Amino acid sequence: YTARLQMVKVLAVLYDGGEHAKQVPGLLGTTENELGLRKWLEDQGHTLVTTSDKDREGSTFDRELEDAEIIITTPFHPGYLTAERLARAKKLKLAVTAGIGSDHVDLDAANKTNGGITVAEVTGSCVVSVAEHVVMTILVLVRNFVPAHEQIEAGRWDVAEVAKDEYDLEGKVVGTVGVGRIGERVLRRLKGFDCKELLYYDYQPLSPEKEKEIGCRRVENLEEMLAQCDVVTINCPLHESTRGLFNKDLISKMKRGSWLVNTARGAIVVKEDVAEALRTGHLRGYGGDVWFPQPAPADHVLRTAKNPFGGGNAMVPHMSGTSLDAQKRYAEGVKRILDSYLSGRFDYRPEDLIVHQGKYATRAYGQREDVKI
Amino acid sequence: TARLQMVKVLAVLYDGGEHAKQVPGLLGTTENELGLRKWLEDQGHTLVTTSDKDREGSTFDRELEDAEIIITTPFHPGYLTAERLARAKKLKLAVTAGIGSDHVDLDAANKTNGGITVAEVTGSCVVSVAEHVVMTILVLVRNFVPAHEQIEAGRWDVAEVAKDEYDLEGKVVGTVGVGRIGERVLRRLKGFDCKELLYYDYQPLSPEKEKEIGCRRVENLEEMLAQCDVVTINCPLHESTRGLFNKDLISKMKRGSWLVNTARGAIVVKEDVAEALRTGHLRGYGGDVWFPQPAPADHVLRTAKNPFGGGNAMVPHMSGTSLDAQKRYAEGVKRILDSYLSGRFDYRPEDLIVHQGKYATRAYGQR
Ligand SMILES: NC(=O)C1=CN([C@@H]2O[C@H](COP(=O)(O)OP(=O)(O)OC[C@H]3O[C@@H](n4cnc5c(N)ncnc54)[C@H](O)[C@@H]3O)[C@@H](O)[C@H]2O)C=CC1
Ligand SMILES: NC(=O)C1=CN([C@@H]2O[C@H](COP(=O)(O)OP(=O)(O)OC[C@H]3O[C@@H](n4cnc5c(N)ncnc54)[C@H](O)[C@@H]3O)[C@@H](O)[C@H]2O)C=CC1
Repeated sequence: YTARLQMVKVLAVLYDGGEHAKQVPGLLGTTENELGLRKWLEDQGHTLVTTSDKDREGSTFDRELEDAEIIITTPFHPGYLTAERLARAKKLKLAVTAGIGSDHVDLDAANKTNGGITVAEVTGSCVVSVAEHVVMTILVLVRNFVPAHEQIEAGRWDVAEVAKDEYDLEGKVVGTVGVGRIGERVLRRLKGFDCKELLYYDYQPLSPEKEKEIGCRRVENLEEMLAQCDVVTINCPLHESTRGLFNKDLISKMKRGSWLVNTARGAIVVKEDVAEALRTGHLRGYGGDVWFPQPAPADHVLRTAKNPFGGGNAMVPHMSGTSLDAQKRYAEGVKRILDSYLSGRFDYRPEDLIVHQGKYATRAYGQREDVKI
Repeated sequence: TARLQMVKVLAVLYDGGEHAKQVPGLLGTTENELGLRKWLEDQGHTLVTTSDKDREGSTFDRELEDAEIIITTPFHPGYLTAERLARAKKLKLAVTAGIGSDHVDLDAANKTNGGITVAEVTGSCVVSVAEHVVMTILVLVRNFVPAHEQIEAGRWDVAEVAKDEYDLEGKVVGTVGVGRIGERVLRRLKGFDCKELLYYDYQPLSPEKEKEIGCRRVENLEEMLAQCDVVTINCPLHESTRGLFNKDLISKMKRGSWLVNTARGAIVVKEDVAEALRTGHLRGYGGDVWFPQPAPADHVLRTAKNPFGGGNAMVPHMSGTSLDAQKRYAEGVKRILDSYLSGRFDYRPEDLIVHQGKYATRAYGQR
């Protein structure tokens, strides 16, 4: 016997589904459907407050976080837990990410907050979804789909106009920054396309057995990998050493006319340096689903920046990790993490923990001293 | 062997305009002529190239009357109708710069000038297309197009586009045709962990390839359609595939399924695809092929949508004319021309569609 925790205040910050969340009940991660948690929490005597109002001065988020014991966020509409907000979150013990990537929490501040809060996410819930979105985005860019589709819809016909930037993925070199759950799954899906080579850069390598099974090669230096690739995909977390990593200087190490894909986090790239590299034709293409901040401001430059030929943009809202198949998995995973806390067992899956008991509980947010697994 | 002399070659290709000068790799254009001009002229042959192929009294219609070799390309097809073949008094060889020779009336070709040779560059485009299929499948399944439009219009609503966003993992994909393209489609889908990979073809894969790829042969086309989330069409256009994907056959697909067609436009009935999208029987349709080509400016599949404003991943006929493919089919056309002009007639058998008055392929129907 362990005594369950009692009358726990849960705050969820999710995106509004409006009428969509009634047309399609599969939109679990919405303010309407509340990850299917409400009855489950209420039957135990806990309380749930859900909001999408998270950015403005005096937001519902800012009011409710002051006495929430558990805060659920979602990367697709992230309640930013800044040092200022954590300092006001007097009751906070557990911050759960409905999805993957907890960089919208100040993790260093979380470690110094209320004796060190637990920051957990649903590891593996979104990873296939994102890896497929990567391969899709790589092909969309390489085969110059977007301007071709626009030509059709506008009632025009000019095959040369869009074939002149159309390549095959076969015989191209593809590198991944990060070979964790997503980066390894990207390479697994690119195996069948007979790329000239599959490269990776990561301070946590694949086993030799997995390198030969997939057919990929570890590059020890990031700039040396960029110089060899036709395609680069970013699949690492956002932490101090990856914030603004893809600046003008690093992008200039990519090949002229290369393709860049970023489904990881917006703030890993410098948005003005991506736009200038596309506009001068150093990049042929940029695409992905992640932005900083989110929601992306209406005038964000990567909404509309193009290569010199009028193509090269394959951006979408932050959706790959919130496909209807991913939402079923991270909704179930959030309930599992909540049960670990509310039971008083604190029997978390170790791979779900980002920070815990005042220390980083992961090796994936930078190379660290003081990592306790 | 005595070489043939002073041969009149006619090429019907697409115009590259300024594009074919920005990008010299656009070989399959009227500007760059597949890199053939000097090669032909140094042998004493002549080349006439045009993109003018549709109107009454077109350059094509004038020049085909005494052309001995006609080069066409599927991306801008000189239609060799029975009427035109009847006037092509000197025609001996029709070469397709790419793959798919259905723009030639092959039955008429067999009865023309003692049976003309119709050859194409087998294998030149097949990876290109297979990549384009998987791309199109992901674009539809993941609801990319309206999501990209939302971003470019300065809007932000994740639910609006996530409500029709699925993963390809755990879906059933079926190919109509498991030849060079359909087999390469399944080889690219293997790493996505689909629930099952199916095929329908009267020429099966070997057991060893079924086990290696991890796919299953379905004996009946309608029974395969009933089991699939996604359907891709990878067969040639011939009498038994023309209008195959009509309302009755599409109604055997699952409600909310996705249909890809990189094969040939005329294999689908365009009004029946548009109606199935309109009512939500299909979630999506996409591909690069149309009938006729150029696609009329009002073709219904330019603008047909699902009930949510998505589900259209159409492009012009480009997948087989990627810059990597053009290098391969340009080299292949030169090889086929050398077989004829040398007087050896030593064609690769797999390049032959009709020859010596007979079909030379099993892939244009069971004969
Ligand atoms: N677009 C979307 O919806 C989603 C995006 N994400 C993002 O993807 C990131 C990675 O996800 P997973 O692969 O599941 O996590 P993971 O923890 O399994 O793998 C990440 C890898 O990145 C490596 N890494 C860290 N810093 C790096 C550096 N400077 N250079 C190279 N590699 C570095 C780590 O060592 C680790 O092997 C997430 O942290 C999140 O930011 C994940 C899921 C949803
Ligand atoms: N979008 C593009 O740029 C391109 C499109 N294509 C088209 O795709 C077609 C196929 O290309 P490949 O795979 O290289 O040809 P292939 O000849 O290697 O294979 C075609 C397969 O279709 C099968 N087939 C014929 N009728 C069928 C039916 N009713 N049902 C099921 N399967 C049937 C054949 O038995 C054969 O196995 C070409 O004939 C051409 O129309 C190919 C290249 C370029």
